[PDB]
Amino acid sequence: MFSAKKRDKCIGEMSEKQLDLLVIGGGITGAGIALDAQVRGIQTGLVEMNDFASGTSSRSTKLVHGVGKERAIVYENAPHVTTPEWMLLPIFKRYMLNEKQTLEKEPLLRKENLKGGGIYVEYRTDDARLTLEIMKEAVARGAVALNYMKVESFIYDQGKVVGVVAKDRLTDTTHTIYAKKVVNAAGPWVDTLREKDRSKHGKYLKLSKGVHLVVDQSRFPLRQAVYFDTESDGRMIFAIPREGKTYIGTTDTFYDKDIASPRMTVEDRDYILAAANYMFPSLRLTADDVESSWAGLRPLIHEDEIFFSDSGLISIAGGKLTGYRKMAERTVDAVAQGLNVNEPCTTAAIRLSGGLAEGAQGFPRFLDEASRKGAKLGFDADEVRRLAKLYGSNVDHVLNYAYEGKEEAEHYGLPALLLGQLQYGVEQEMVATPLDFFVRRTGALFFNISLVHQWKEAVLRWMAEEFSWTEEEKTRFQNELETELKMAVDPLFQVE
Ligand SMILES: Cc1cc2nc3c(=O)[nH]c(=O)nc-3n(C[C@H](O)[C@H](O)[C@H](O)COP(=O)(O)OP(=O)(O)OC[C@H]3O[C@@H](n4cnc5c(N)ncnc54)[C@H](O)[C@@H]3O)c2cc1C
Repeated sequence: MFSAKKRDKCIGEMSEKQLDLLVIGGGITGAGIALDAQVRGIQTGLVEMNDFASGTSSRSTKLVHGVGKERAIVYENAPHVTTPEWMLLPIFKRYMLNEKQTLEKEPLLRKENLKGGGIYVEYRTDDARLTLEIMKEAVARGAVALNYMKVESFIYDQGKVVGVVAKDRLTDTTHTIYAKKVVNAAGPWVDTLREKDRSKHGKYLKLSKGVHLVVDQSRFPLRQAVYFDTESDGRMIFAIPREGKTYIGTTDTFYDKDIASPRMTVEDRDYILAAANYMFPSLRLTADDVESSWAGLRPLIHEDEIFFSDSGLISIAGGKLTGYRKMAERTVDAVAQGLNVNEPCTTAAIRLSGGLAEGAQGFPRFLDEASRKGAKLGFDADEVRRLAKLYGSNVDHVLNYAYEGKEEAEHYGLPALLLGQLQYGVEQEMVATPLDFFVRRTGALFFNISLVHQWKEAVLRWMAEEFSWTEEEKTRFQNELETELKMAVDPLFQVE
């Protein structure tokens, strides 16, 4: 089905049945359109150049901003992806807090001039898993999707776009896909597809880079997330606690290089650590405290719109995380308009992949339950609990593979529970790369980079076997992962 071992059966599956809609982009937006369109009867296909969420949808600060109602919808439909937590906004010269109280919330805050603060609740999500769960739900309802399929050229007929040309980045082959409507939800790449349609006119895009560093909690012991100012600068910064770590706020610099390879520079790092130390003088945050980091590209219109060409291509310059749903409904409104569909948007009711029927409230009982069910399979109750939180109701699936592969796992010298996450990833999360698993299905590259160092050998060895990789594939797929691991910590690591 949605496995990375059936790609050929999935390529010739959408290049056979004529598609009503084909969307370019596996971002939160592409997945968003894919799901909505699919749940209205518009048979949709989706093509993602690299990995689902591999673009900017995996490089945000991961905050679902509150819009208030929309933030709920998201939470209730997938409580394991988003979780509300407290945010602490210090004050210098909802709950209104004075100085002593503020210091009591975060006893690490700068004392000098602290007048107080306000603490409120904010929903923290998993941009990559969110993107994915929308994808999995879309596919589950009839949508066909493929990562590592790159649209390199458009197909026209009587002046109109009727299909794309996609190159399978994993096998290097090319294919043709036809669709009644073609949406371009390519994020910061939108204009490239607009050039391949020769319609990049008027309002074009200008890119802006932002970076996040990640230090270990022991070295930045935040009680709850804090939203603070900067010394000189003029901007604000987000220090967020997660999985025993604290990833610190964002930078803002112009960007016009390669849209697929932005990363942390020495300026970026020295800028985040600087401010962080300004706000928390107790810490002596140096370049050796950062154990990981990431860069992302944010597009801005020059001279949340939607573009229409003379060929009929629909581009989504918007690209919203917090507002992805209405954004999708709006986009599908246009598609449905064109293909003429008398079907209402009811996506705010659709639970996402792994979402509980009971919605948020029902999740505690859910973990207590899944924790006990996993234990009866001879697994650590706390371990499965954490996996339940990760995978949502889909834990059963990972608990099945994990169960079934106790022998395989031993032979491959890796914990059964980890082997379960892999088979699920390959067979039901369309994982075809080690990078897919370590950075997007688990987020380990960012939040537990030592874990990927520990298991990169054993994992590559297994995948090599699971996919019948050649020497070139095994070696390449190993350099790809090794490369990112290097860029994650070292800003001087030179490529090529
Ligand atoms: C520093 C920073 C901080 C941020 N903070 C927040 C925040 O606090 N809250 C918030 O809500 N959002 C935040 N965001 C970002 C916002 O969430 C995203 O911009 C928005 O969700 C992105 O929609 P994206 O889905 O357009 O589609 P994208 O994710 O940009 O689509 C990416 C995909 O398009 C694919 N693609 C490109 N070209 C082709 C092609 N020719 N063929 C096939 N596939 C192709 C790429 O391979 C890639 O996988 C932040 C961003 C940055 C950079």
